[PDB]
Amino acid sequence: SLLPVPYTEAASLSTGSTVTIKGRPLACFLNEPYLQVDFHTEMKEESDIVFHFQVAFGRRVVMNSREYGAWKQQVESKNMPFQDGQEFELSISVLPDKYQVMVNGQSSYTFDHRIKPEAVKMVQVWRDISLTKFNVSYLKR
Amino acid sequence: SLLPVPYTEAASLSTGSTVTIKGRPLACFLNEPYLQVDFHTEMKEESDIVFHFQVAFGRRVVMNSREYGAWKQQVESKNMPFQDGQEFELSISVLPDKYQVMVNGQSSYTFDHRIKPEAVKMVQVWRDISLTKFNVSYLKR
Repeated sequence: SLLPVPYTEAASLSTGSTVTIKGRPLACFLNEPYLQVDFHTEMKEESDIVFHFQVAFGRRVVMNSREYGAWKQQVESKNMPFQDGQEFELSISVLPDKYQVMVNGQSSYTFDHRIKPEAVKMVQVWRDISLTKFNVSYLKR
Repeated sequence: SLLPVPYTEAASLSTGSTVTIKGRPLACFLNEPYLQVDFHTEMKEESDIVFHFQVAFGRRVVMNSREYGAWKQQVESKNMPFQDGQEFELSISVLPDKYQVMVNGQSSYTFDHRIKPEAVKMVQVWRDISLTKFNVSYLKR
């Protein structure tokens, strides 16, 4: 749709920051589309990833970090609030101890900080979605 | 780039048909981009897939068919002629007994027919690539 995918935005995060993403899968769930959201330590795509959030629509979600080039301990969830063929609203909130992921207003995943969120310099949203809204909030000290 | 992705084209295939695809991955191999090519029995995206060809760039290729809604026997290859960061040329030729997949001119995969190629009505090319060329040949009887 309107925002380019892959979508890259320079970003800073700290406690109280919220990343809001509105989009739609590009395929029916039977065809197994994916969504990926990566919080990077540099603007370069090969940089470390403080928070990796990857949705296999209709199947599972995997979360991880990539530290000094290497993937760490994978967290796998079978929670699937995303609905086949529907637009979704994703909210990722930076809490003192973890990221909290809301899907269509419902708390759906959390991921404890492995690297301080202040290390983030960039957010990338990609794979099989169209994007109509992307926002990072900057209201807190 | 120039062709829209996901890319869908109505198509017919028989012995001697060649499907030629030129494109580039949208991410470095470290970020594990994908490429998928599906030969469908109808224009509808949920239709059966006579040949499913899915490249996890830098990792593996999986091939399968989806018959009456259900995936059949997966074939997994670790052959990886695709080069990190490079444009690729993919050629899929319909032989009497199998599809033959050429990558940058080199024979790289084959897949025996499970459903007659005459059942194909549509080709879809999608996942994390840009596309500059797509052609189906129609020169043979």
